[PDB]
Amino acid sequence: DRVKKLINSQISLLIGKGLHEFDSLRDPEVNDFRTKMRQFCEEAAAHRQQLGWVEWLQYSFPLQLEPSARGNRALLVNVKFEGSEESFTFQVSTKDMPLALMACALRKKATVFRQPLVEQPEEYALQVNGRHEYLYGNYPLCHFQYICSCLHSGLTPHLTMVHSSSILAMRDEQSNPASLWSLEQPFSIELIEGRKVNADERMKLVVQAGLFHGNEMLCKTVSSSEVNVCSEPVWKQRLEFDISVCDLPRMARLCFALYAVVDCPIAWANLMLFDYKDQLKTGERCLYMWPSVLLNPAGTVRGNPNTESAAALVIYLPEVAPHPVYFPALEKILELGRHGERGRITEEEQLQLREILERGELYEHEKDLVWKMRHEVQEHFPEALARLLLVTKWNKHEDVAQMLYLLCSWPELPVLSALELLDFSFPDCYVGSFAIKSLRKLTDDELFQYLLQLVQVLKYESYLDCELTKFLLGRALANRKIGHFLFWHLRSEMHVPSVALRFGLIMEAYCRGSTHHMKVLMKQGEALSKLKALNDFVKVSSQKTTKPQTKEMMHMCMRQETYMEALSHLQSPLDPSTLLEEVCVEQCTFMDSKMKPLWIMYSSEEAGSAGNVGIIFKNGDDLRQDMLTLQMIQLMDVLWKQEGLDLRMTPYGCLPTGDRTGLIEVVLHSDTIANIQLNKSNMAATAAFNKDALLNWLKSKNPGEALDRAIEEFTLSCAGYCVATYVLGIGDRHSDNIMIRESGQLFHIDFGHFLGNRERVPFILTYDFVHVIQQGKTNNSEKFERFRGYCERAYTILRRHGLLFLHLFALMRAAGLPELSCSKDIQYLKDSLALGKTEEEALKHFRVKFNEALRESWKTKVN
Ligand SMILES: COCCS(=O)(=O)Nc1cc(-c2cc3c(c(OC[C@H]4CN(C5COC5)CCO4)c2)COC3)cnc1OC
Repeated sequence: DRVKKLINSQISLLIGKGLHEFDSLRDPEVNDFRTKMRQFCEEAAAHRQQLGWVEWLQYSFPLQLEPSARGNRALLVNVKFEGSEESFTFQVSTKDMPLALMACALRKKATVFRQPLVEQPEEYALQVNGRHEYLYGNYPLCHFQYICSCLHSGLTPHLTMVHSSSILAMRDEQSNPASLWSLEQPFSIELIEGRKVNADERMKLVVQAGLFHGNEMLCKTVSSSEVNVCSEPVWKQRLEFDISVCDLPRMARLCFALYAVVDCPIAWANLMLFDYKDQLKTGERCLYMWPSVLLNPAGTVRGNPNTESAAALVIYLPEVAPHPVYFPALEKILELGRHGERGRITEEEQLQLREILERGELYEHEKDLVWKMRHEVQEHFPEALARLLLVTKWNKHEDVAQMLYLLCSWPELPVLSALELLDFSFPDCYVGSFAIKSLRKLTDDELFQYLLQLVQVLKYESYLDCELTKFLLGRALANRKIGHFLFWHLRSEMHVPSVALRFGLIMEAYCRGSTHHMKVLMKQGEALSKLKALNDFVKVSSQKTTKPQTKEMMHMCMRQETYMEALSHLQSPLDPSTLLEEVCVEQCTFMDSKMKPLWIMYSSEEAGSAGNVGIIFKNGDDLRQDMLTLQMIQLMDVLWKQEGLDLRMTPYGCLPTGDRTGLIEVVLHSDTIANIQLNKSNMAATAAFNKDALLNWLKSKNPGEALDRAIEEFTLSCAGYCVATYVLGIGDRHSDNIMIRESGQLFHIDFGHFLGNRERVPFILTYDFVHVIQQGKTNNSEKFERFRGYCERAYTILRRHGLLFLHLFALMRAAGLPELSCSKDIQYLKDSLALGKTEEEALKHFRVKFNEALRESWKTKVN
């Protein structure tokens, strides 16, 4: 009642769109989605409210494990009990399970409190101090990201013994409140007129139209007559396509493009021929067009919401029957496709078929063999499904039904095959559903790794109520970390009108399933809102006065009650495990770059040294490419680690949150190469030669025996970053966008240009880094060639996963990133990974590239 109303207003402020606007559309598809998804999400909320206490830890604090541990040494740990002022430090082994550490902690408590305890270690979980992170399960301590991280930095793990009753009180606190195949006539539409058309009066107006099944044409494109340029052009002409109404596939889309001719692009618009209830569309349609930047089949199938300014093409869909006509039900489809001729071929053609199914464009005769032998593709080459789907004639209902019959008894495919099938090249809904079925086996860790791409896929969907939305919602409601990033990936695109309805509707549905998480995300939004206002202040102030003056005023503004309250005690949007507790106003500042990004520091007494975390708030730039590049660098690190190779990478968080707005994770104890190379006097790193500065800095940060492992960290990370930047074509690399951690770890920042952006980016070897790798010596081939080996190993591991990078980048094309919009961009990846060559041919080629980069480094070594 009063709560229903509050939650509704809270969801509205959270998603950045009033719920009343969904009702105002009076759209039955929108109303059905809201009803269906609200129900689906409320069932997940009820399922969760009754979860066991370990299951509720699996939901809220999913395990953060080392990639090499998915599916021996002395260790010092500090353990306290919940709300106890006293802790206990004790030696454990890296091979010990959390349970042994717990039994240890419980025996200590029994002896200090002089009483034999009722408690068993099974009734407890271990929280990482001041973090929404927990250690539980039968995994050795070294398998946990937190422990493993503490071991490299030499830090002592700090853990809190949390009872099951405490966890069950968290679960209770966070509770939700109380017949077409008959119609043989050619496809046709009436092109009535246009409205609000703005163009050069010297020219004429033409409407190009085409029927598509994804990006493939179903027939040849057709064009209207040339009508004189005016605000309201009138055609009233029938456009006739070469394709029977019975041949129209379920996912057929009618695409329009309006242009001015003497070409000159003005606008475009698409629509689905069948609705969400499978009915073949009849009557008049007003298409509110999107301004063009020749047809756009990949474009959205919903009209431009800016009705007041947008051009509108009025069309008529004919009543080809006196009663409604729905697309045949699956039972009628299987009944038609059931009957086929099983292909029988020679042993010679059997080797030729094997050759092409294991080989990727084909010749016509090669496509006919695949289609002839489709039954054998199902039985002996099921991973060749995508190649089979590409030869299927989508403009012939008899061929489509035969394809669908084989697909409905097709064995589930590996995750890598299923990711390829979500591409827009496979637009059929049954293929789409099959691809989601083979993706249900994804682990939460795999799903997390590919979520950004699966959210981009939502922009290729033709209808709101889809298998991918239910799958993303179900997985979001089952894992709080998936939930968090699903929300932010959707929320960050609400300023984009083509997606605002889809995205707003999914977030509302999500909020229905988690009232508590909605309130938690609102706290995140309240902090971001304040940051925007604070950053606006800084942008204006930085142009009018000195930096000490702007920094002081920034501080006074932060010191206001409203600011101190909104900016404190929130989960980080960059990582929900990270708690941003007390903002340290004195340690906050801003950068000197164009957008004057804010540098916000936090502290947490409960987390200790681990609670000292920073975020960078940046407003003015599109942060989506930075996020993608960094996610690709993190994926590389995961693949390398799975082959036992740790190149000591720094894939720091980067998250868009709003319109040209986002956060970047601060890596503390790091400085740019440019700052270190300044070679300021009265510093511990002051050098005799500028080439010594970076090694002297490493020396002051790592005294005595520590220097040796810092040079190794630098070498390892340098090899990984040399490989990452080359493979991804990261260019415009200089001293101010390369950083170094005190540990020796090198890392890259500011990924605004990738995939060659257009020039093939050569491999880069910088003399200042070769100097450190060589331990400051002129000649140190032992050290240098050990670095080349790290580079080669890293490169050949990525190649073996080349299809994964290709599949994920192809899915990203949906995002609309200016540097990832066609085949030219994916070609850079195919080239840089040398995927068309053998491992020997590719490795030899990488060596030609690495050697060319060494001779280039020698042009600076000569001086
Ligand atoms: C278009 O200009 C690109 C640069 S930007 O700043 O505008 N934006 C940006 C910043 C960062 C990034 C990330 C990290 C760090 C970092 O350091 C920059 C300073 C910070 N300095 C301390 C002294 O007070 C602040 C020390 C010297 O380096 C920067 C450190 O850990 C992670 C990444 N990407 C960016 O954009 C996409």
